[PDB]
Parts: sequence; C-alpha cells; structure tokens
Amino acid sequence: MGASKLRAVLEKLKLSRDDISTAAGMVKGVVDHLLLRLKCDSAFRGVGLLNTGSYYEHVKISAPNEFDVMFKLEVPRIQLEEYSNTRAYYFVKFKRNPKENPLSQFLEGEILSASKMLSKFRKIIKEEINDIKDTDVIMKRKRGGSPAVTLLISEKISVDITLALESKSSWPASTQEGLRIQNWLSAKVRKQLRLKPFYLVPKHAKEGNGFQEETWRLSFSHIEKEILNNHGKSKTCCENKEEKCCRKDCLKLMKYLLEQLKERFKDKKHLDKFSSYHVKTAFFHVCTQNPQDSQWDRKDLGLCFDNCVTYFLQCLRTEKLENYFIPEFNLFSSNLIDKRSKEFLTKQIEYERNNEFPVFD
Ligand SMILES: c1ccc(-c2ncccn2)nc1
Ligand SMILES: [Zn+2]
Repeated sequence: MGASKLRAVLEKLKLSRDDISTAAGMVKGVVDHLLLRLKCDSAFRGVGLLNTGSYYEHVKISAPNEFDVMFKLEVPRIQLEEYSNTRAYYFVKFKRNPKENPLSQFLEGEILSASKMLSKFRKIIKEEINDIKDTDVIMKRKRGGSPAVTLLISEKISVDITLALESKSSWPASTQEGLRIQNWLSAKVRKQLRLKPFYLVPKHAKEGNGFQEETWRLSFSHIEKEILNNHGKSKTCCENKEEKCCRKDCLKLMKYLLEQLKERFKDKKHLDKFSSYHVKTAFFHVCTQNPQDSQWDRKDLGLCFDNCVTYFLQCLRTEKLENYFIPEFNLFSSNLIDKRSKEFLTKQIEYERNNEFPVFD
C-alpha cells in the first residue's frame, strides 16, 4: 500500500485521543463511585476495577462515546468443570467445604449459578445508580450476555460493564499449548505471565438449538494488555528512534478497516458477527509468525499491514481462527459464524486491498 498513505490514516486516527480520554475521565468517576458502593455487599466485597480493553492498550479509535469496563472479583479455592470438550467454557464449583463462601446464595447445587450472580449484580448496580442524582447515569434493559450491565453517562456516554471471576490458581489445561510467545517475548516471560491469575466471564455456550446459561468462559485480557504494552523482542523497543516498530499501528489499521467495513454495510447483518477481538487474535498470531523486531520495521509498515490482512483473509477462507490462549478453541468455526458472512467479508477486504483501500478516506 505504501507507508505514507497508511500513516496519514494513522494521523487522522490519532486526532481523537484527547476526546476519548476526556470521556474516559467521566467513565472513571462513575465507575469509581459504583465500585465504592458495590464493595459494601457481602457477595461483591472483594470486587475491583480491571484496567483492560482497547483504551488501556492505547489502541482505542473513533468511538469516544462507547466504553467497556470489567469488574474483577476474587473467587478463592474453586474447582473448574469443563463443558463438553469446549475447552473454553467451564462450570464453577467450589473446592472449599466450609459455608464461609460469600457466594453460597448463588450456588444452584454444587455448581455456581451465573444467572443468580448476574441478577444480584444488575440489581445492586440499579439501586446504586438510582441512589445518585449528582451525575446523570442510567442503566439499560438487558440484551447481551457477557456485557452484563449497560450504562449511560449523561445522555451521551455509553459504558458496557462486565463481571469477571478472578482465579489465582494455575491456568486450565486447555491453555497449555497456547500463548506461543517463546520465540517472540521469550520463555521466561511466558513463564512469569502464566503465574498471573486467569479470569472467567459469564457466557452461555451455543449447542445448536439451545444454550447452556450457567457457564463461564476464560478471559486473559490482562495478558493481552501486558503483551501489547510490551510487545518487542527488545526491551527498549519503541523507546528510541532507531527501535521504532509498527506492530500497534498495524493493529490500529486492522481494527479501523473492520470498523469502517462494519459501518459501510451496517444496514445488513453480514458483518455483525465479527468483532475487534478477531482482528486482535489474528494480530497476535501474526506476531508469533514474525517474532523479530526487524520484521516490524517502521519503513515496512505497508508490507507488515498486508501480512496481517493476508493472514486474516486466510483465517476467513479456511474458517479457522484459534484463540491465542486456547488453541483448540476456534473463533471462526461454522458453529459461531456462517460461511456466507466470512465469504462476504473476504470479498470486501479483497476489494479494498485491490483498490488501495478507498475505505481509508
Ligand atoms: C475479550 C473480548 C472479546 C472476546 C471474544 N469475542 C468474541 C468471541 C470470543 N471472545 N474475548 C475476550
Ligand atoms: Zn515496538
């Protein structure tokens, strides 16, 4: 494509940081008061803020009125029960025998109910947003699954609040062959990263005709954040002029491509199933394929970008996009996304690439 064109796109994209940060401030305030009022309840005592997502990864673009926050909650001594070889969805039981468990009320049998937890969560949040008349914050009717609550700050800002269980235990076995960063960020880093906790968000699993509503999906957004904000083989990568790479620029460009394409065909349902996480996952795989900083030279911004696109396209055609942490978990399976959508997105991206990306202007 050429470096300078994409770079112009990146300038135009860079112009929104001030506004996005300004809204992020208000979000921060509201969420702060919320968490302050949430820790009162015995069930959500050890609840806290989890600073992950596009904003904290410094890759959020062109959506200042939309934010996603995650609330983490420490669940000690838990036992995970894998659902139907899905490798990613789990039942949360408790290995702890005493009734000292603060989540006993949400225990539907030996298994911890996600429905009860989410219900109490939404209830407490509703009461606490009703309690405050200082700021103009209102909840929203239930729609999505993983985004538990949806808030509206003033009558402009929109915040998606997600709840996540935190486990300081060692990661599930399905993550064993994942996080292939050995040749990129070193085995040492992979080793110390796996010593960090893992998270679980309430997400129902698709069987085909019905959905299991009492399951939890693995989450490693903190690991994604760490990797993105420390992305080079060199520790001083992007800390001086001679060591400037174009990884994050490529990620931004991909995210922007998908956003613009989703916007152009928004009156249909073809691209509704695709999200930024797909793009990010593909990006991480490309990073694994090209572990050297010299393969991400600034002047090569064009080629690199194409690389990403190319790989993404491949994932579309072969209907295979492995989760970066859970290899046997396929984000692009026919169960999750139908062939027609993938072929449509392939068609569009290929057109764009064949005509110097007119969607970038
Ligand atoms: C954080 C954000 C999104 C996701 C996800 N999005 C779509 C399909 C599967 N996972 N996972 C983690
Ligand atoms: Zn770098």
